[PDB]
Amino acid sequence: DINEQRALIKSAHRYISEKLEDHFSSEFLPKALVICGSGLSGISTKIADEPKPLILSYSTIPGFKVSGELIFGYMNGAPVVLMNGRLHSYEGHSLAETVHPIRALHLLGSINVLIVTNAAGGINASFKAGDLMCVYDHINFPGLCGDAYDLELRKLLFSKKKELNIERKIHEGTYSYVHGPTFESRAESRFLRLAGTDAVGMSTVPEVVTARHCGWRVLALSLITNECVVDPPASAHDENPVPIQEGKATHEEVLENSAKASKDVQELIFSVVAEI
Amino acid sequence: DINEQRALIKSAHRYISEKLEDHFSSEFLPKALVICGSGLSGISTKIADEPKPLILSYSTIPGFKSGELIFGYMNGAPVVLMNGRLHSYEGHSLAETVHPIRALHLLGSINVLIVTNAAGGINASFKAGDLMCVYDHINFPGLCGFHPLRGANFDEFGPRFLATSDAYDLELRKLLFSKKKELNIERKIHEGTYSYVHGPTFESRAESRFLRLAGTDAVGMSTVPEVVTARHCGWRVLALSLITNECVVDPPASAHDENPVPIQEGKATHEEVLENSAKASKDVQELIFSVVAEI
Amino acid sequence: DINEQRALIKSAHRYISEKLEDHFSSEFLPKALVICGSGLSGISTKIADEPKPLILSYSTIPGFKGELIFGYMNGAPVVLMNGLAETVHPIRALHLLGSINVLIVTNAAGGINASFKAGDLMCVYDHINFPGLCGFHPLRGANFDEFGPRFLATSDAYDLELRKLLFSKKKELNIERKIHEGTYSYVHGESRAESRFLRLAGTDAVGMSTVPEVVTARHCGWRVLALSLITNECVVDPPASAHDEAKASKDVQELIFSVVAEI
Ligand code: HPA
Ligand code: HPA
Repeated sequence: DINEQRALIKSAHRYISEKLEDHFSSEFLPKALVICGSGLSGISTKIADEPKPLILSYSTIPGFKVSGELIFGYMNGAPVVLMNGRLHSYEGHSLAETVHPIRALHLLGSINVLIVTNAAGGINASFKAGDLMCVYDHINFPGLCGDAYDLELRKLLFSKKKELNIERKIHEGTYSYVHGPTFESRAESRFLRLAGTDAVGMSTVPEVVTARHCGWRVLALSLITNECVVDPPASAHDENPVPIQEGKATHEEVLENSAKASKDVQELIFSVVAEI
Repeated sequence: DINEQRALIKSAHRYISEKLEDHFSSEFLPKALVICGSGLSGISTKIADEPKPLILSYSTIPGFKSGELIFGYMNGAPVVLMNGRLHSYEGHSLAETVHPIRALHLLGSINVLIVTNAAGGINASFKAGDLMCVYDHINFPGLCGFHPLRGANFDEFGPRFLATSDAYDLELRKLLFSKKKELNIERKIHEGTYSYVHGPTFESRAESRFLRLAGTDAVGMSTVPEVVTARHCGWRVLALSLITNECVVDPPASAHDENPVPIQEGKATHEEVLENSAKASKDVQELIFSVVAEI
Repeated sequence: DINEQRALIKSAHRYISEKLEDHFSSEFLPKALVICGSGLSGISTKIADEPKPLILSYSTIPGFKGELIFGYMNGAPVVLMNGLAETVHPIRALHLLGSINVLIVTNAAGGINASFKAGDLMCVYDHINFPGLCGFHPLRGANFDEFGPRFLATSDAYDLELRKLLFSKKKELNIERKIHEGTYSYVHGESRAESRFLRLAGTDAVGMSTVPEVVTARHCGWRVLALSLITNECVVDPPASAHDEAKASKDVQELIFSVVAEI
């Protein structure tokens, strides 16, 4: 509640460390935490089968909530943690419950980089569904009412795009974190554009802030899954109106476009973790 | 927490359903819920006298909370009147504010929400006494965590992720202007963006200026949480704002101005809001009375 | 809940009023409450030694969470509080004395206007209550009707005459430190894009204080004079692209010292 949180963090670390003590023949000290958001659902298959990876369900780790698992293993030669299943503020969870896995994993003392992906709506007018955005700055709107993105890791991400011959666009710009769970209205998207937003999403920024608070480097990659509707709605005086449902955002579209970009995103992250 | 507003919603649904069952000879399936905000306090007198309308006090409905539900026929159509609404600046949560919408949704007949409210004019072309038909909104508190859908999703009502670019039905807005011409109403009816702020303070000049550049046409203290909840239930929405005052947006008098305009000039007041809402009430009454017959 | 909040306000005033009676020979009716922000707490040295000032720790005042200083400075009786319903409970408690008419609040603020430098002063003549627009508001809940209105205007929050007074006192005191007139944006919890957004919204200085106290004082009918100390210029320019190769406290002290004598 006030200090039970710290005991909960210590308790979860005791569990994870003791499980890493039984599973791995040698000391497993992960250097990267990969929050497998959109586009990273299948990167767990890129974990090496040997040494056999350790899979911890959230139900057994103290403090970890559900409504999820931790994967400890080697990817591209480097030891990493993948957390499949993330908590969101719009689901009712508190900010502490959302970033509790990061604070527990930080007690291992070996992780020094957070790599996180998420879906995002395109606010920048030149953005198209299917593009990626490397985040170099953010606006925390919920934090407003109650850099941080490592330059070398961003340089590294673009070098791996060239090395892998990935044709997919990867922009640079600002990511606005909003609470959700509603998609933005037309006037809200226009406001976000005026505020300097390039893409908008409802996750990631709280984990980034906690990761920076723990001294970790951060690399954040947004998947532009849709282009936010910005045009004013059809006037009642228009005899030939554009239907107000045309181009509406949809979770099915977010899911489909996340999966379409997953092969490129997983290849980029797999190449990056070898040089963390 | 999801399991106990579900229990509260279903409990409130039966209490309304059972007393709709005893009161009306023919079963009462209302087409619309009319939130009687500013300009609609008197529309209860437009309810047809037969069949006998049913009035349910909030104090006797589980989960609810001045305040009553009026079940009757208006211009031939069965409706529910929300006479008295909960505001968030009074300390109530958003879940308590929109709980009547979810409970009334279980009647399975309502597919349109008609809601009015008072609003300060941010658009410079707006005058006190004008009306604004809402076709878009800015939910700035929702962007920052003050959202009526926060928490576990009511999967039986709507999707976890809800679009709002289609929030304000076009056919209902055209029907509203069609009734303005039919009734020969000369009052101005604009079409613009409504911004929901928490209150209970009136906006400072810098807050009104910020809302203006953000794209606001009129700023109010209610409605948007109910519109979002109704849209989550799949309802069509017709929102109508009453421009009760013109927001002070010019920067305040500077200390080095030797011909300063008094900073207290044109300040907003609750009495001006009340009196302008009353003056426009007859027009708003007539408009909603005609619209309900064609929803 | 308001019933218990009302009793705690009365208890705090009943304690404060009783202590003023025992301490001061002549009855003490303070005319201004001066809130001393961080780094600007040394203003307590500007209170006259005679009559003897009264210092009440917050821990001794019922309902409070720092110290309250009751004394005379420049001949005027004032209250100094050295250091959301909790934050403004002291304002409503002190209002029950029936004498305070002015709130003078000072704070440290980050510079959003590009023309500001660290060390500059800014006289607040407008604010943006971001938390209040979203739900974190000092007046949320049942209204204190005995204190003020359910709906309060904020377009007349920063008294013009009190601002004209401050500027007059700077010329008199030959203070050369620049004093700007601008908007203070209140944020509860910045990035370059966040600082850029504030500038686009009309922010001249940003911080996490002042505004809730200003609203509560305005709800009580007080006049408000707000002064900000620019401690740093918030960076606004975007970060590098992956493709490229303390003396002001005495100045504030002199200003408040000269202002309180002619409020
Ligand atoms: O349009 C959007 N809005 C908010 N969050 C999102 N996440 C993916 N797309 C979107
Ligand atoms: O100026 C206003 N601001 C906010 N809400 C309002 N409701 C009526 N007028 C106003």
